[PDB]
Amino acid sequence: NNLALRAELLATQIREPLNNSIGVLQSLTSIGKSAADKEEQERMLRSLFSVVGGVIISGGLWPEPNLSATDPSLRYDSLFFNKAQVDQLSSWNNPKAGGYDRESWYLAAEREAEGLYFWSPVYVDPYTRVEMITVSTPYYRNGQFAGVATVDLSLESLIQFVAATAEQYNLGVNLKDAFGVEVVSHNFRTYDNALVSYYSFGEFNWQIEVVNAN
Ligand SMILES: [Cl-]
Repeated sequence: NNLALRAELLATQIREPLNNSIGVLQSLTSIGKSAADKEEQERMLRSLFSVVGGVIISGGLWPEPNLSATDPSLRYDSLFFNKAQVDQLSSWNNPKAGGYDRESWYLAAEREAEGLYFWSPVYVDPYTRVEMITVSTPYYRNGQFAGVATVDLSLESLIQFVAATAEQYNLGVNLKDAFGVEVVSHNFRTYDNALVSYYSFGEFNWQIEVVNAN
């Protein structure tokens, strides 16, 4: 059977997009903390999202807005990139549209300790229309909170990866997020007193239930 062993093998693969997202956020916060000007940062972020792979589909930097600015075009200054060929989108920066500093993935990281990461709920990005989960983290400059960095995980890509990996290991799996939402369910069911192997990535992190596939 080796159910526990195969469930660990699967968990290790499910961890790869997690570690991937953290690593890309570390690069983003390096760019945000740096002295590079806006144009240099745009170039480095375009390059970064060009080289990242896996389930990562979009993300960028969200500087603390200057909402007091008289000129509406100066208040928001996000640097957001979408892997369609990488496109920069400016859509979050028109003040008429509300800005970005009240989004849940921004507020979760706002003024939190550097080095902490935060999960968004599943959502469809209003401008790219990609269904996704976002990991965010704050970055600081001169000891003062400066902005939020984000990486977006494509839900479609994550599902494909988890399900394909589970199938290869002859497993069924349910993966739930920190909000109780079923991110992936592949060939998972219980009957005839089948054992379920449970693995938690953390108290408010992903949870998996694993069964043997027949
Ligand atoms: Cl699913």
